[PDB]
Amino acid sequence: LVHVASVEKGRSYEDFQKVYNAIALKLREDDEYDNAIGYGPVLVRLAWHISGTWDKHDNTGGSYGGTYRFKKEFNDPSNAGLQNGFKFLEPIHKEFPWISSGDLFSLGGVTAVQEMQGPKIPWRCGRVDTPEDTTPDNGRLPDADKDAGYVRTFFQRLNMNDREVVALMGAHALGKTHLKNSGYEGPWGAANNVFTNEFYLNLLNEDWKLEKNDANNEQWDSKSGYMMLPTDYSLIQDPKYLSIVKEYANDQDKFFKDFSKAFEKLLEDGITFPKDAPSPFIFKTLEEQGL
Ligand code: HEM
Repeated sequence: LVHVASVEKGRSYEDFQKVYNAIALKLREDDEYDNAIGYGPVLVRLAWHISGTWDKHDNTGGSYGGTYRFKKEFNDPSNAGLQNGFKFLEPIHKEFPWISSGDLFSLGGVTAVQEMQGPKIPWRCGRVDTPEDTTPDNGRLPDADKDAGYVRTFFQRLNMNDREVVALMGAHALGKTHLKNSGYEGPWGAANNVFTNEFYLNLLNEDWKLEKNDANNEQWDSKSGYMMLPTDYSLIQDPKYLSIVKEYANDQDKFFKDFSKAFEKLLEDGITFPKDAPSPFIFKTLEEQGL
């Protein structure tokens, strides 16, 4: 399987910037969502989920084909709760109907990070919608009740090394778990809709208590009212993971740079970009445009 990226006929950067600005204006406006957390977090998660189905072995899955749009994928249990991000994006697509799906889902993730004060994430257009039959089967997304070994193994299928995994994970500073969706309940920290290294700090600074929740699953609870999934916790149990955690706990810039790089890679997995494809775009935030 080869997935060549193909630019939406006749579109340029300015075309993309507009889709970006629309998402952003919308994020700004719909701030009541999930108790005033806003849709940032969920869009970030969505871009990760349409992208995490990839399989470096056979090149199936990944962001390319925008298959989330199909029932099989859309209804994946691991996907519970993502429908709200989709719904957020729907009208945007209606306004900009020539954008491919995979392009839109993934751009929402970039927009979300950047508008939530994260680092700039270069992004590339060119994703093409594929047929319903290219929809990966459910079961490719990772479980949360596991450990570092599982985590390592898992991310390996997506070609991510330890450093990439710890970087990516710091996105857990955003949003929160919801019982009805995954069987976990609680936020990982305090500034849940602003992008910072908070995740590492909490994991290193709080006094976590293992407990079972109402769904009868285990989670690490903190006095401050925070939580950590077993997979989150596993990062301090592993020697290799732990020192990277420490590093991010100490240097938010390092964290941002590594995150940026890992995130793009994650969203660009499985796609082939011809030599004549345009360079990646770096979008301006609203604020940079004075809007
Ligand atoms: C070990 C791998 C992963 C595990 C098992 C996992 C598990 C989870 C779970 C259980 C949820 C909460 C769902 C809910 O009840 O609404 C969650 C939410 C979240 N995930 Fe992860 N995750 C992992 C990887 C990632 C990564 C790589 C990213 C992005 C880079 C991501 C970004 C987020 C975001 C921002 C949310 C909050 C969503 C919201 O507030 O609705 N997670 N993840």
